[PDB]
Amino acid sequence: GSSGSSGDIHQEMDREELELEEVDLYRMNSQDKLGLTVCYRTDDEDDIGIYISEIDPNSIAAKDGRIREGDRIIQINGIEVQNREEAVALLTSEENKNFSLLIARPELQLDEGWMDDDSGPSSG
Repeated sequence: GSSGSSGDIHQEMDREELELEEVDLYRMNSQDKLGLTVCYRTDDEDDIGIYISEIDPNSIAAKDGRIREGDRIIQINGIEVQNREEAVALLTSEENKNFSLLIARPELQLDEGWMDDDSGPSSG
């Protein structure tokens, strides 16, 4: 490996409109599992893309990792994944404590809420 990262001269491959969100996690005990399954989609020769297949409500992420089901992972801790297994393998590293996974989240989004419940994230 190479321990030394101070300044990233651009490094992201997302849609020319979509947005990302760096979510950091913690594993106070290896016994803790991300609780976030991944799956493939392909259907594209340009580039597949790892996405969240399942997300446990009671998991490191669930607890913190706002991540959810249907989240397109871009990088893991700042790494560029290129395989499903890896996407998981990385999440299954007996070294990385702070798991900072990336996900593609839309901004603004159409207006279709109307739901009596504490919920409604806004930009700053």
